[PDB]
Amino acid sequence: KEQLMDDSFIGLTGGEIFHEMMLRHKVDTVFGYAGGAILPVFDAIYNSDKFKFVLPRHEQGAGHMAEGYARASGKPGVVLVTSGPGATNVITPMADALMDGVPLVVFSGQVPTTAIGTDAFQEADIVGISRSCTKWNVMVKNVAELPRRINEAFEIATTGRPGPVLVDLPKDVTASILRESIPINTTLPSVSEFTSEAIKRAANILNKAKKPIIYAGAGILNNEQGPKLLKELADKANIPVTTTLQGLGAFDQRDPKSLDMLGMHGSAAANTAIQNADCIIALGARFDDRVTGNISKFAPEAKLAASEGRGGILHFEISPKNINKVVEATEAIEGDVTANLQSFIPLVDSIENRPEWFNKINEWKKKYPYSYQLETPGSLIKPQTLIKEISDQAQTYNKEVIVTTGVGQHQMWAAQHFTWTQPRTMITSGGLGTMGYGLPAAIGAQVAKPDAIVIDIDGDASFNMTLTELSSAVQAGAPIKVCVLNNEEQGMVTQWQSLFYEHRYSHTHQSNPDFMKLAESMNVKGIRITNQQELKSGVKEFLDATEPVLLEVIVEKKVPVLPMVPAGKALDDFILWDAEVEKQQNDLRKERTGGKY
Amino acid sequence: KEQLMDDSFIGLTGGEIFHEMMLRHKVDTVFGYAGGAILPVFDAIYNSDKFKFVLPRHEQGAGHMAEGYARASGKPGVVLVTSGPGATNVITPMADALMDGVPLVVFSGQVPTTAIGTDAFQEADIVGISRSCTKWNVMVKNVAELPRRINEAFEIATTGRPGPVLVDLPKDVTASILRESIPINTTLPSVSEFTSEAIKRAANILNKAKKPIIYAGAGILNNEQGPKLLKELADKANIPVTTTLQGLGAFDQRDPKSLDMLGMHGSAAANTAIQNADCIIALGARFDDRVTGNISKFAPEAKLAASEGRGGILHFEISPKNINKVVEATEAIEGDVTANLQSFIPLVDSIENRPEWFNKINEWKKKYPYSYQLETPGSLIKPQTLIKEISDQAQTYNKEVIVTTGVGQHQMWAAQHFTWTQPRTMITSGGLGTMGYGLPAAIGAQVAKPDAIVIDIDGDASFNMTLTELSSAVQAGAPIKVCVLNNEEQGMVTQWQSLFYEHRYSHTHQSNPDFMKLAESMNVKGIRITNQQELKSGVKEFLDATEPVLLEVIVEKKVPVLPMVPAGKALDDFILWDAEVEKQQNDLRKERTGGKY
Amino acid sequence: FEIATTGRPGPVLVDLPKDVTASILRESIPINTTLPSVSEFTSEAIKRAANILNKAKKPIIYAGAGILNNEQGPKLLKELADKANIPVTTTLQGLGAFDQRDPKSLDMLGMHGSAAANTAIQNADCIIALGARFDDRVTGNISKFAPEAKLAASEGRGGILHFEISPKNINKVVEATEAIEGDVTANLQSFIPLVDSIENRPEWFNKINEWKKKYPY
Ligand SMILES: Cc1cc2nc3c(=O)[nH]c(=O)nc-3n(C[C@H](O)[C@H](O)[C@H](O)COP(=O)(O)OP(=O)(O)OC[C@H]3O[C@@H](n4cnc5c(N)ncnc54)[C@H](O)[C@@H]3O)c2cc1C
Ligand SMILES: Cc1cc2nc3c(=O)[nH]c(=O)nc-3n(C[C@H](O)[C@H](O)[C@H](O)COP(=O)(O)OP(=O)(O)OC[C@H]3O[C@@H](n4cnc5c(N)ncnc54)[C@H](O)[C@@H]3O)c2cc1C
Ligand SMILES: Cc1cc2nc3c(=O)[nH]c(=O)nc-3n(C[C@H](O)[C@H](O)[C@H](O)COP(=O)(O)OP(=O)(O)OC[C@H]3O[C@@H](n4cnc5c(N)ncnc54)[C@H](O)[C@@H]3O)c2cc1C
Ligand SMILES: C/C(=C(/S)CCOP(=O)(O)OP(=O)(O)O)N(C=O)Cc1cnc(C)nc1N
Ligand SMILES: C/C(=C(/S)CCOP(=O)(O)OP(=O)(O)O)N(C=O)Cc1cnc(C)nc1N
Ligand SMILES: CCOC(=O)c1ccccc1S(=O)(=O)NC(=O)Nc1nc(Cl)cc(OC)n1
Ligand SMILES: CCOC(=O)c1ccccc1S(=O)(=O)NC(=O)Nc1nc(Cl)cc(OC)n1
Ligand SMILES: [K+]
Ligand SMILES: [K+]
Ligand SMILES: [Mg+2]
Ligand SMILES: [Mg+2]
Repeated sequence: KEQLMDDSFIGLTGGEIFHEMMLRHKVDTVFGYAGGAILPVFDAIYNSDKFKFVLPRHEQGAGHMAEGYARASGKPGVVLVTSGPGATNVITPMADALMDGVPLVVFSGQVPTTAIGTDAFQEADIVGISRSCTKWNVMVKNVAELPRRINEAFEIATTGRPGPVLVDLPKDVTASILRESIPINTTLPSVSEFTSEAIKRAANILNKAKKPIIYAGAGILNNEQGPKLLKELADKANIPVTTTLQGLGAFDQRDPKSLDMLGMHGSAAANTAIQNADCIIALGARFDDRVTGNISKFAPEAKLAASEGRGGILHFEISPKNINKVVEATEAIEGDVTANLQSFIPLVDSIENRPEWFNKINEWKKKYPYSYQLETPGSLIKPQTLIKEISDQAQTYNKEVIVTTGVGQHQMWAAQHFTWTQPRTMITSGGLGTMGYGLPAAIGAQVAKPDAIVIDIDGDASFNMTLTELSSAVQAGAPIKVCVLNNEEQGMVTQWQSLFYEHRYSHTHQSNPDFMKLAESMNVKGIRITNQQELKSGVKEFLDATEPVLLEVIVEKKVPVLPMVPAGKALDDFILWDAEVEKQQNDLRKERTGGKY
Repeated sequence: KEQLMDDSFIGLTGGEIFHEMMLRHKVDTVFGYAGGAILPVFDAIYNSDKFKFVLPRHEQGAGHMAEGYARASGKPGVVLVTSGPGATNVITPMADALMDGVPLVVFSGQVPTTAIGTDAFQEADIVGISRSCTKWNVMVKNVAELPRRINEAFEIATTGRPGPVLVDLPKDVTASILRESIPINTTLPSVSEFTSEAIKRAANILNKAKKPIIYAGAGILNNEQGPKLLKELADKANIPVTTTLQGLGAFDQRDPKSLDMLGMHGSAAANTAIQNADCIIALGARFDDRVTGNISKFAPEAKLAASEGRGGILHFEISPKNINKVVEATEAIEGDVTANLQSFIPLVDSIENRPEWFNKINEWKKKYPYSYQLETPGSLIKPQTLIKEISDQAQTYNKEVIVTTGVGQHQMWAAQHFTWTQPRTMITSGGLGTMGYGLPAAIGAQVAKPDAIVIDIDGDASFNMTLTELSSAVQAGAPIKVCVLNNEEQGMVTQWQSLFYEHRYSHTHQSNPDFMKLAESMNVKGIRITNQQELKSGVKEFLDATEPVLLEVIVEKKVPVLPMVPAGKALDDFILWDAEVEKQQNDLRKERTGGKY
Repeated sequence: FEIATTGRPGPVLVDLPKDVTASILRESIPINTTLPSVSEFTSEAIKRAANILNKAKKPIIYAGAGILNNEQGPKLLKELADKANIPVTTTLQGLGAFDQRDPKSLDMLGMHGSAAANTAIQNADCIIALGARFDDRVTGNISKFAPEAKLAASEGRGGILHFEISPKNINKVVEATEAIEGDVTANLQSFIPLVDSIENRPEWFNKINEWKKKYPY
């Protein structure tokens, strides 16, 4: 009885209890910003030596920083903000975290319980507003339930498909003192036969397959053994591997079995292979609409195989909501993909060779490289070339390399032209696609991994969204490396306007600040590369820097990302790069715009 | 029949119909930012000469710009953004607009109807998320109902208490073409006996009053004749006038009847007067908790008068929700306050003199000025003095002067020390209290009033939130004037930490960029005032500038805003400025922080 | 009234505060409010659906409540079944849409439906779904539903042709080979003239008649 109750927190404020529970959940970093409603918590964590506190310039920054932290570390990112505008400012990061499966634990101050529902000073209905962009939220109503609500939040955030949760903290609750004992369980943090039979059935299906392919995504990264078991499966059964944008780094792209990224802007080889495979092994990926192309025309050969009892789609997925949501799984294997792979692989027949299949695959890889128009004398640097340069030079340091991005063409080129080899090194906003993500994510990732090289490959329009957080990087002691691909345009949107709206560029050219004077004002090192001859040495100075650094690179404008699967088209119905076509496109654009673009 | 149907829109896309309806609603300005889902609308408004388009750097900027535009102009502010993160980025401005009664019409792109509910690319449930921070929202489901939904949005935004609405626009709807005729009514924009009796009763109550006071707020500004009728009432019945923060400018503060601002940081004279009045005439104000002080102790004399049938509270309010929400109205007069004043005033007895009442009031004004510690030799500029300087010099131009603010101490000092004389010249975030509001609001206000002087009185922490929008001011041709009060602290929060948390400054000092190099990078004129001797000439250069200009002023740190009604205290239980107390506070702060602050 | 009766019909509620219904109208109102009330994409889908049916060797009509939401519904259902010589099964809610005395009638399908109807749908190469939503009382185990029609779809010689008015119910339970959006009766008027008349299906109807004989209630 007395063994089941705890009185060790009696006499503490809600704020102090918060502090203690952070410690018990092994929180080493908090991202946040103060305000009137959250002052009792800020008073309790005053000069704490138990975790690092990171102060942004804007709560959106705190949110994206916590996301970057979470994706780099595999731990939940913790956010601490005030009521009202402090809390509504974290909504985009929460929606972002939900779409990309990021464990985010948001604590928001709230007006006193006696003031809730009165349209009080700095009162927002954050529980109502954040409901659709969290896995779960709650408003703590008294200090006695505060430890329990904190436990539940961390548990929900990190289990199933990871995602954001919000915990609302009324000021009178965090200021109040615990006077009663509480269940000791609340003061501490934390294979079905049906699934076993599904695994056996899945193995038998794969053991019949003649053209298998692994389609791997973010879920394989949610276990340290994930990439290891993926490689073990691919080696044993001799299977080519393609990944999503969010799966980049799960498989060593230097391996001959690597088909690179699939999808709208993925490799035409990967896209061809998945459209011709008789068995698709989907490992922690959700068949997003950037990946599948036209859904009714997706994976024709695997559907045929399924109907003929010799193949199909084997879906390893932890969230039942995402099983049979987009495409029918021939076998659904529910639970953690890594754990289920341990049971799967020993049932899978070892295969030495697949001559006809790998002959096709090798032929496809050869005819479908990421081709583009190279520099010519006097031309600007091509964005594709810049990415290759950064990738090549970065690999030569004896440090881990982590990449974050903004959203747009630069993001796709980063995905295509880097060589991905390590897990949790691509940190990018994929589901929601939030411009401005790049810089604060890099800061969060850098705090999680102080010895890593962290590179933010950013667009000029994206960078403009959140560039005030440069000051935050300095104050946090985070030596991030920001590379702005300055094409002086919202390139991804102008690409669509070029292609579908006859070169009518409607409000897609924002004016840029002087990025070198900007960096100087922020106390950050600045480097500007303006021509081909400065590329190599400029990138080296960038990577050699031991302080926060902003590199601006002037790059070619009005260049499309290719290959491209246009909306409505089958995954293997792609547009490929062609030199003559690009030249004609340039002439057309010039004529139509009176030579303006 | 054919007279009631319209076919003039047949053949147009949803995007083109949007364009036409903007014209019909007399929209002259749109604030927005492009994206994939909203491209059919952006294509339709391409090179439109029918309205000015303003491009921010961040959709939060668009939102606050539209708010500034709306408050300066009295027209709805129109926002046009894309799906997903474009739309979630407008949530803080929407919550802001709701709390402050600002007519905001937000149009957000959405993924095609065929993709909704699939966790699609850049899909957010913005209708669900924005529900609690809009008056009303809707998702348009086909092009035939688009004109009707646009009409409803503008109508709801601008009637009753004005507020934000959101209209969600699926891409396939805006791309689709109208093939059918629609009701011609949808293609065009738009005194009860009970209230009449209430007015008569209210007049009889006022005609008995011996200590009346007018408590006027934002609602009086929602009609051009508002301030005129307020003055007519105050003159005829000889009544002193106090206003809220949001009512500043409704009454000429140079008039002897002016009691200035009431509330937490309002004049102790105004606060004393309302606590002693036997009749309170509340004109378009909602008894917010920043104004009332301790509610149970609010307006004792008016409650007594009500019980004795010789006075009370007469509440002129347009929204039934806000009648009898906080305090009981003796008489509730529902509807537009200006219209109801036209019926009220002729029933009100003219009064020539109130010797005993105005003797008290004049005595109170004399003993309760906005006192503070003046500069001393070698000291930094006092923030209160800076505000007075700007106010005095700005009044000497032959132009309208509009002021926006950030949120914090600078905001309160701006409210106190400017002399307010004209309606719609205070544009400040009061209900939600959003830091970062100042700069984009100024841009919106400047676009609404191209011939006005627009001054953003901003805090350094507030300015950091949204400083990227400096580029937007330049690209928009908006010659705003930004004054950053640089105390190198989140002053309002450090004031509370000084007073209630024993000078424990927990994470309330963010590092600032070099504001002069920042302005230079943004192509904005920069002025820095660092000492008392530069104050006058620096402010003159600031106001004489004919281009966007950023003025940084180094001001005294750790100075409290006074007077102050602390939480829980009655409105007339205020802290006043005292020179000796300030000195002791300084010594205490110095000792406790080891001389750090 | 408009929302209740259009799309898939359904319930609506209108809440009427007492002071509103007691109050008197003092102002004029838009005269429109005082009175009650084929896409190329769908046309192409219909043509494609017809071509699919014209290849079919074991077709079956699966008809439900939606066919009853137009007076001409049952008429056009019968016209289609006669012209292309197709056996007809219905849901519980579709009962009465087709004359069960007709030799083409397979009776009700589903959990407690005719084993003949259930056998027939599991063996059909083309399923014409007319105003029915593939409810879980009807489909049985979903992954094992309509094996022959899925095979036919993959081999480009059949599949599921779904005539449905509510987009929410298209591709909700089973993937439609062709989705024909809108009122099923109206879309049948466009569909039937593109459909090849068939006089006999000896092997198919031999199976069907055998199934009806061995599976009475
Ligand atoms: C401009 C732009 C273009 C894009 N184009 C492409 C493109 O061409 N190709 C591409 O791939 N992406 C592209 N995307 C990104 C795309 O939108 C998606 O974000 C991405 O494809 C999702 O990848 P994912 O399924 O691996 O990750 P997620 O979206 O996170 O899905 C992971 C799945 O695995 C499950 N899971 C999680 N944990 C586990 C576990 N422990 N065990 C089992 N299952 C688990 C999850 O529940 C979920 O169903 C683009 C994005 C942008 C902004
Ligand atoms: C740091 C800080 C300190 C603050 N301290 C103070 C302070 O000391 N003093 C102070 O006053 N404020 C203060 N505030 C601001 C305060 O929070 C409120 O925002 C403000 O008092 C509201 O003023 P209001 O009632 O006039 O405007 P609103 O909040 O807009 O309320 C207007 C009312 O009038 C009604 N109305 C609207 N239109 C009409 C119409 N046509 N006819 C009739 N009625 C209509 C509305 O429905 C509403 O009920 C502070 C804000 C901050 C950020
Ligand atoms: C104890 C019990 C046992 C049951 N067992 C069975 C069983 O064995 N067999 C069986 O069939 N049912 C059974 N049911 C009933 C079953 O649950 C469903 O209610 C029924 O099958 C639904 O039939 P339906 O699809 O035709 O009608 P609905 O549920 O109404 O679906 C009609 C579909 O047609 C669409 N539609 C509507 N109007 C139009 C239009 N104008 N044009 C095009 N489309 C339109 C609708 O949007 C909808 O998708 C049972 C019920 C109970 C209580
Ligand atoms: C406008 C836009 C995009 S991606 C513009 C991208 O601009 P930039 O950073 O210069 O990248 P790029 O030139 O290398 O392509 N959007 C599409 O994704 C819409 C969008 C709009 N707003 C936000 C916050 N996020 C978004 N993704
Ligand atoms: C932190 C804070 C405030 S007001 C800090 C204000 O900083 P600053 O701009 O330098 O003004 P000041 O020094 O003249 O007072 N908050 C209280 O209102 C909390 C807050 C936090 N975040 C947002 C977006 N808005 C807020 N109001
Ligand atoms: C800003 C948070 O405000 C509140 O929490 C709040 C809201 C409504 C009623 C009472 C309070 S309170 O009395 O419990 N707390 C405050 O009012 N705090 C407060 N903090 C700061 Cl830094 C400033 C301020 O008024 C400007 N008020
Ligand atoms: C970004 C908006 O995306 C959508 O609207 C969207 C979402 C899900 C499915 C189909 C579409 S769509 O086919 O109707 N439109 C697009 O996919 N548009 C699109 N626009 C840009 Cl500028 C980029 C892009 O992919 C990167 N996609
Ligand atoms: K690569
Ligand atoms: K004043
Ligand atoms: Mg760009
Ligand atoms: Mg400050």
